[PDB]
Amino acid sequence: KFPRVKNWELGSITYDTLCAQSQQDGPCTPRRCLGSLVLPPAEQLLSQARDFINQYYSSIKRSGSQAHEERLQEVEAEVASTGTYHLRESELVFGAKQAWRNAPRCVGRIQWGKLQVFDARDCSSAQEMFTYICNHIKYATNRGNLRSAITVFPQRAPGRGDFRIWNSQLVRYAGYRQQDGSVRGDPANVEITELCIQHGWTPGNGRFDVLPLLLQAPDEAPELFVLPPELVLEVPLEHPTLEWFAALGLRWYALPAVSNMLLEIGGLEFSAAPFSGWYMSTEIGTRNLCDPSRYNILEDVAVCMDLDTRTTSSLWKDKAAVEINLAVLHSFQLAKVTIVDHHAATVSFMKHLDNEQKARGGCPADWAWIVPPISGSLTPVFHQEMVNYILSPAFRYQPDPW
Amino acid sequence: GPKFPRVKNWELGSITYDTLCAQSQQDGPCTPRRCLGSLVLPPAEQLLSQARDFINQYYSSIKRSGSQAHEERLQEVEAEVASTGTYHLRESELVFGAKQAWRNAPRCVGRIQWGKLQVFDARDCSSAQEMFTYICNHIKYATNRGNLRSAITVFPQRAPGRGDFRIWNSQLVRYAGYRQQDGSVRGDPANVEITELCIQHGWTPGNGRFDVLPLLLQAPDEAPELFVLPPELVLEVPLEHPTLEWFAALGLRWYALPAVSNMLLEIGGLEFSAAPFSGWYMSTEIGTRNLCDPSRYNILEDVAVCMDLDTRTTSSLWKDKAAVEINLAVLHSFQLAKVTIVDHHAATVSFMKHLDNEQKARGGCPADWAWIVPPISGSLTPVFHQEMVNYILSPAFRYQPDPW
Ligand code: HEM
Ligand code: HEM
Ligand SMILES: Cc1cc(N)nc(CCc2cncc(CCc3cc(C)cc(N)n3)c2)c1
Ligand SMILES: Cc1cc(N)nc(CCc2cncc(CCc3cc(C)cc(N)n3)c2)c1
Ligand SMILES: C[C@H](O)[C@H](O)[C@H]1CNc2nc(N)[nH]c(=O)c2N1
Ligand SMILES: C[C@H](O)[C@H](O)[C@H]1CNc2nc(N)[nH]c(=O)c2N1
Ligand SMILES: [Zn+2]
Repeated sequence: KFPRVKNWELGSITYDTLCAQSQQDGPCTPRRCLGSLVLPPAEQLLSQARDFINQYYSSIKRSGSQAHEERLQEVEAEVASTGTYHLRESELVFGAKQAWRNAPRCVGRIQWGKLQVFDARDCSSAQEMFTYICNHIKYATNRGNLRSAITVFPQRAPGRGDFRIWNSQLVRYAGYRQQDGSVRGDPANVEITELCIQHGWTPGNGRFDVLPLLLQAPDEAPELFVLPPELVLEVPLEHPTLEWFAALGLRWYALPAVSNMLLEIGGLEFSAAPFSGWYMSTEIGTRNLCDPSRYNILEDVAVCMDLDTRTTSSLWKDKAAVEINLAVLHSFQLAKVTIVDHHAATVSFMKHLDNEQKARGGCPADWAWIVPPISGSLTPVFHQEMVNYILSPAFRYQPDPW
Repeated sequence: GPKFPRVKNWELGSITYDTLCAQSQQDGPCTPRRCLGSLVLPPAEQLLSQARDFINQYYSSIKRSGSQAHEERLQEVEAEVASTGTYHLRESELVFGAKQAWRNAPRCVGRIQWGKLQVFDARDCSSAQEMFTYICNHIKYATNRGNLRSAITVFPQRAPGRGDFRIWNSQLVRYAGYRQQDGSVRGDPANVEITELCIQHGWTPGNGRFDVLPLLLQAPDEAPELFVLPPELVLEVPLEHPTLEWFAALGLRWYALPAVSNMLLEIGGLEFSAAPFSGWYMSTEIGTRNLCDPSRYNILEDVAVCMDLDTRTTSSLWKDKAAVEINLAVLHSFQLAKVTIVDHHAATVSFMKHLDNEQKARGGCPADWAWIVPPISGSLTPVFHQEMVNYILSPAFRYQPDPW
């Protein structure tokens, strides 16, 4: 019934009672488990809405109370006649905060408290959209002292199409299908960089060409928006001892800002709702820089480091992975830019567990994404049992708009 | 699309559908509401169908399926059970049965080698001295002077009321963990309880950091004898780092043979309460879990000191560097001792082959991602980008209670 979740490094044993709050079901069944997998009426909305409203006022003192009284009524009315309602600004600030907290893949959750919710539900043109982006980005970068934030664009309509950001991050490097099967720059970004060309933009042949923004208002042809260079803040990557590293001319950006997700709240749905925290050095070091399907620079730096590619058993792959990571870490502390090493980050998540285990008795987590891509067993999380289940409001993946 | 689960490989873009799981006549702990994939652990009428099952499988391996040899051996197992509530496997199907459970084990990257497991029936066994000798033979054979061969030895099954056979020791080789009375431990803290249980039995403990535990062996009911192992028979490997000189000075060593001994092999309903299996090590096992887990031997702290590293802060990345070096140290010393070993990249590359095989053969391979993917260099290995499906199949290894 209620699950025993033990930490193995410390013999400590808890129970998750928070699961029962999950409405939405996942992939696992009694027969076989699919934890590893990356992805997947009228009156019914009134119930999601409802259950979100109880959540809300229990959040503030006013639980099951006296404005919780008639507020549950404005909704009664507004779906009753028009089959969809709108959120009060305070209520939306709650939904964002909550939905991050609710996301079992996010190791940066200790922070869910502090978050800046820009409101754009008054956005009509894609022009206005752009402005909001630059402003989200300005507030969020904060000259290098990064601040977690989420601009929220209009909630999709029963009738019409959607506001959608086509980009899968506000900042990104172009990916350029050369002529020889070859790829120049970020390969995870080819199919997309093609769409900007297709919607008529001047490309480069740069490794770290920052891409422009393709924003789309409902039932309208996507518009392109070249992003004022000054907002995108990037870091050259050097190395505390290897003199030769910055020869390589590797750079990364500061702001990780997801844009292709779907903010689901109180039953309503936000197709654009970009959000941006701050990076964990391994995202930049290990995946971003080393994934084969990406920039894939492991071998390069390994040869530099005069190591031995010839065989796997010389650990050359692990040896480089650690410098590159170590390089990524340095760089930010050099350039006065917020960064979080895996160790430091997982330690605090550990905290967040307990911390929530208190507040709400449990907390959903996707172990495989919670544990770092290098040196896993060397973080605590690796030794902590986790329980993963779906909790509204939360972020949800959505099919690309083309 | 198919009525089965889609399995993508995010590095190569490839897909396959796992249809083996259709045959999981056993339940796991994940349910549509919540997933418990991370949790380390979560006979009258039935005993028939379980064998009914296993036999079908047998007669498939031989591809003499549906035939009269089939139905005759089917009409024989009932004969026997129907009359006595139990049956015995022919020796040929024990050999099959054993390999199938290994092949089935969702947590073993080793499985590329599944068909090369070499089985010693010891179902004739009856005392405990007997147990110890059979076991020696095993080690003897399987160590094979460092050029190591996978092997299992099977001891007589469970019964209606009649003491199980049981090996108390978890592996056939695990170093003593002596609790100092200053709070700490000396040696492997994994094995405290067992080291305790051995002095409590008349072994006189040593006082080093790497003393090989004596072997605790139970026969049916007769409360368990305590046997020691011939020092020449337990191939140890002392550890040096190839470039860094002072490592050998750390006094670290490891044993060659990883011999799981406390598990249960289950086939056709029948339960084999003591039936240990050995393979060979994968660098990380030793060089990350064993030597570095804070719960364990925990050397990371000292090694970084020796590496002149800044341990005051984590942004220095000392854990990772020290770990990499310790592993490089594990691989070098086995390599140089001419003692079978396998690096993590090389272990996974090969799991990925096994998956491509098992797809052709059974249509699916069950796996614990959290357990398949190595404890360092996670993503650096192909498996990491491999969606997997976990599920229970029989024959199977089960975890079992500590006997006390
Ligand atoms: C502030 C410090 C933060 C840290 C250290 C952090 C770190 C991370 C990391 C490392 C991941 C895994 C990414 C991956 O495996 O590729 C992640 C996932 C995620 N985080 Fe954060 N993040 C932070 C801020 C935020 C914020 C502010 C939000 C919400 C607005 C957020 C929401 C998410 C979501 C929704 C995912 C999973 C998304 C997906 O699977 O696409 N994170 N976080
Ligand atoms: C060929 C050399 C082998 C290698 C390199 C290898 C590797 C591994 C590894 C790394 C684990 C996970 C250990 C952990 O993380 O705690 C494992 C688990 C396991 N292995 Fe192997 N293995 C090998 C041979 C075998 C053999 C010969 C058997 C039995 C015939 C076997 C059966 C199992 C089983 C049943 C488990 C899971 C049981 C449990 O949950 O503890 N493996 N193997
Ligand atoms: C293309 C794609 C497909 C897919 N199925 N999932 C994803 C999400 C995984 C993913 C990939 N790149 C980047 C991220 C960013 C995660 C992230 C988000 C925030 C807010 C902060 C931070 N440090 N990190 C996440 C991306
Ligand atoms: C509570 C618990 C449950 C469980 N299923 N396994 C364990 C033990 C985990 C464990 C620890 N050290 C060692 C092993 C066996 C590793 C192992 C076994 C074999 C046969 C080959 C090889 N290379 N490696 C397993 C504990
Ligand atoms: C196949 C596997 O589920 C997939 O590659 C996951 C594994 N672990 C991960 N871990 C983190 N931290 N981030 C990820 O994107 C992933 N991806
Ligand atoms: C909490 C976590 O599941 C636990 O530490 C698991 C994680 N992955 C593992 N993976 C392997 N191969 N072996 C283990 O013992 C563990 N331990
Ligand atoms: Zn599951």
